[PDB]
This record gives sequence, C-alpha cells and structure tokens, in this order.
Amino acid sequence: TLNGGITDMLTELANFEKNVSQAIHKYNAYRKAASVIAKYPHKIKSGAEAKKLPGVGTKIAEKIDEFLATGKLRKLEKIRQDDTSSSINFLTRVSGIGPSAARKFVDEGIKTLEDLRKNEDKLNHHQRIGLKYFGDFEKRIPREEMLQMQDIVLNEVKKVDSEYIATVCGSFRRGAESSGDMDVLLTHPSFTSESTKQPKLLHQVVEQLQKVHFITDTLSKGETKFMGVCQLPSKNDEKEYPHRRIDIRLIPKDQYYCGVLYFTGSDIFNKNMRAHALEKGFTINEYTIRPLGVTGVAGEPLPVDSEKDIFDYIQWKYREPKDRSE
DNA sequence: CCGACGGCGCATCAGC
DNA sequence: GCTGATGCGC
DNA sequence: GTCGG
Ligand SMILES: Nc1ncnc2c1ncn2[C@H]1C[C@H](O)[C@@H](COP(=O)(O)CP(=O)(O)OP(=O)(O)O)O1
Ligand SMILES: [Mn+2]
Ligand SMILES: [Mn+2]
Ligand SMILES: [Mn+2]
Ligand SMILES: [Mn+2]
Ligand SMILES: [Mn+2]
Ligand SMILES: [Mn+2]
Ligand SMILES: [Mn+2]
Ligand code: NA
Ligand code: NA
Ligand code: NA
Ligand code: NA
Ligand code: NA
Ligand code: NA
Repeated sequence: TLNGGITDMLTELANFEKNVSQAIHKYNAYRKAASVIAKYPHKIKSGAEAKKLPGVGTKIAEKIDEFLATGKLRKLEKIRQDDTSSSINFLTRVSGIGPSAARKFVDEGIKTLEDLRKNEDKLNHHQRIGLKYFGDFEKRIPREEMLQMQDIVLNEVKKVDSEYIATVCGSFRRGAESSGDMDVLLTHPSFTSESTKQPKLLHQVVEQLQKVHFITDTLSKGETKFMGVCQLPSKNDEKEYPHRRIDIRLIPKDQYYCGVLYFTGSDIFNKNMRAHALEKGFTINEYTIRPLGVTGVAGEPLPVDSEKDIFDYIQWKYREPKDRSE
C-alpha cells in the first residue's frame, strides 16, 4: 500500500457519508476514489497527481493536499469529535442496525453497547444476534479456519444429496489470507431457470448444517437465500472458536458462472464490470449477461459455461479471482 | 452546468 | 389480521 | 463527489 494513508482517509469519509449523511452515492464516490488510488503504482505526492485518476475530483484532490501537508484531515477530526456522528458510526457496527435505526436510537439516547443492552427489548431478532456477537463479527477469519469450514459445508451438503454443488466464494475464492465471512454458492440439477420451484432445496442443506451444530443462528432464511451465524467445532476443553457470519445462496444451475463471478466479487469489481459491460452493449447481473437492443430492451440470456466467457463478451482481459480484489 | 450512479431477497411494522 | 412501505445487507 | 453529456 503505497497510498494507505490516503485510502484509509477516503474510506472513513465513505463510511461517514453512508452511516451519518445517508448519502449512498457520496459513499460510493469515496470508495471509487479509494479503489482507483489503491491500484495506482506510484506514491501520490499531491492532489493534482491523484486528480488525474478517474473518480478523484476537485474535492478529493483538495482533501488529499491537506492530508499530505498536515498528516490529518480537519473534516474527519470534527466528525470524530461530534457526539451524534460518532454514536451513529459506532452503532452501525452492529449487524442489523443500519443508518436509520442508528439515527433513531441516538435521538433517543441509545448510543453505546451498554445502551443497546439496556434497551434490548427495542431490538429485533437480527439486531439482538448482532449485539450478542458484536466482538466475534468484527474478528477476521484466518484462511486456515475457512478451509476447515469449507470441508464441513461441502461434506454436510454431500450428505443431504451427492448432486448438490457448494462453492465457497467471496474474498475466500479471491485467495484472501483471511475473510470477513463465508459465502456459499449452492446449486442442484433439479433447480434451473425453468424447473418449477423445488421446495426446501436450501432448507435441507441449512437444516443439516444446523443438525451438526455448525449453524448456530438464523438472521434471514428463504427459498434461495440464507444469512446466519456458524461456528467451527471446539475440540473438547479448549477455547471456543469465534462465531462467524455465513451467507448461502441457492441459484439456478444454468446460471452458475454468472453467479460465481458475482458472488466472488469483489463488490467494486462487480460495479466496474457491470458499468464496463454497459459500454460494450451488454447488461450483467448475478444471473445472466444480456445484450442491449438498439432501443434499450435487454435481449435474451446469452450462453455461459465459464467465467472467462463473460470476460470475452465484454472484451475484457480475463482475470483470476485473486485479481478481482478492487 | 445537471443528474446518473444496481437492484433485489428477506424481515419488520405502521397504517388500516 | 393483512399488506404496502421501508430497512437492512450485499 | 464525480464525470459525461
Ligand atoms: N453492493 C454489492 N454490489 C455488487 N456485488 C456485491 C455487493 N456486495 C457484495 N457483492 C458481492 C461481491 C463480493 O465478493 C461478494 C461477497 O460479499 P461480502 O459482503 O461477503 C464481502 P467479501 O468480498 O466476501 O469479502 P469479505 O470482507 O467478506 O471477506 O458479494
Ligand atoms: Mn506511471
Ligand atoms: Mn447529523
Ligand atoms: Mn449509557
Ligand atoms: Mn464474504
Ligand atoms: Mn457475505
Ligand atoms: Mn470501461
Ligand atoms: Mn451537482
Ligand atoms: Na479525476
Ligand atoms: Na459524549
Ligand atoms: Na450494521
Ligand atoms: Na463483512
Ligand atoms: Na400496531
Ligand atoms: Na407484504
């Protein structure tokens, strides 16, 4: 990280616009600048130098000038000191508490962990779990633990049915040394863009994972998407492992590669690829890649049998997962 | 200069 | 009791 | 906040 100082500043500014100002587009503007700067191979020595990069405009070049000259940013100091900004920023660290709830609680005097505890009755099931594992969720997951988790999921899935295919994606697939969570992409021959809805395809797998006490809690659960909490088995007398966030998505089999691309990310990568795909006349989502008509109507789903196929369609140089960390 | 910047599955609950 | 509205996360 | 239109 030749420009870690600057990108950290841009990221903190982004979380502020998202959590406090509730301006999702400023949030995204800051992350775009941070991302583009993180890819720049030279140590930025001024705002004008950074200004050349797409995503970095007048205001960010100015903020960059102050940071290099002073080593800090006045705007961020004010933010850090402000009681409301700081409280809301802290509360959003709880899974289940977004910008709205955080602002709502603070206006009522609930601004700290203790307060959430005191007013637990006011929290919904998701927020209560988030409070319960506040520390655990902020811990990173060592890749070694991820592998152990990967073995258990594929194995338990296999038990339900040998034709299920579970693929760990997200940062893990990108080869990360550690991950914030575990993202599982699931498929089965019986569920395709046609099929006719197969009831409990995800339920069975979720159910099994709960059976062996791997999944300890549920945040959300439907026919195609599961968000929960899981935990590696604890030897016997040793220290329990930290509880971990787990997301599982069941997608149609014939849409596997678009799904793998999407769920492998990174998020910014997805944003980039989709915008680029539009420049080339295509429209991509997590399920398909379609050409855009002369008028604007999206055509039919094009065939895809590898991630590389998608890169080919948009004339982009294929990039291995480890290179999609933008 | 102004306005697009992605869109959706799931849970909750205000308004009736 | 129901559902349209909104939040949340990704 | 930024950039293309
Ligand atoms: N807002 C968004 N728009 C488009 N795509 C988005 C997205 N948020 C997440 N994604 C996609 C790409 C991520 O690799 C993938 C996993 O989503 P994720 O939130 O688990 C983050 P990950 O990249 O796994 O790193 P880590 O911090 O969890 O270890 O989901
Ligand atoms: Mn150069
Ligand atoms: Mn405020
Ligand atoms: Mn207090
Ligand atoms: Mn992840
Ligand atoms: Mn995830
Ligand atoms: Mn492009
Ligand atoms: Mn403007
Ligand atoms: Na620029
Ligand atoms: Na205070
Ligand atoms: Na949160
Ligand atoms: Na995360
Ligand atoms: Na009521
Ligand atoms: Na409804």
